[PDB]
Amino acid sequence: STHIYTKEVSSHTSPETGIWVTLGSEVFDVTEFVDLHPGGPSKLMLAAGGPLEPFWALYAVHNQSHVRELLAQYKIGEL
Ligand code: HEM
Repeated sequence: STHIYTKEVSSHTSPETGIWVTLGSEVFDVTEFVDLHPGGPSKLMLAAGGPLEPFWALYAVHNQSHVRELLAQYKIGEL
C-alpha cells in the first residue's frame, strides 16, 4: 500500500506545517533534518514544498548512496 499525496506537498514549507520535498514520485517530510543540512538549512529551504531535482542537478555532492538512503529515512508517501 502507499500513502498518496497531491503536488498541491506545496503547502508544506514550514515547521508548523512540516517541511516536505519530493524526489521522483516519492514524498519526504524532512522537518527534523533541515537544521543539520551541511552549510545550513537556508539552501535546503529553496526546495521546500517541491521537487529536489531542479536544485540537486547543480549539486552533484547529493549523488552518493549515503545521501539517497539518508533522504529515504524521511519518506512519507508518494505522488
Ligand atoms: C531534503 C533535501 C536535502 C537533503 C537531504 C540534502 C542532504 C545533503 C547532505 C547529506 C549533504 C552532504 C553530503 C556529503 O558531503 O557527503 C549535502 C550537502 C550540500 N547540499 Fe544538500 N540536501 C538537501 C537539499 C539541498 C538543496 C535544495 C540544495 C541547494 C539549493 C543543497 C545544497 C547543498 C550544498 C551546497 C551542499 C554542500 C555543503 C558543503 O560541503 O559545504 N542541498 N546535502
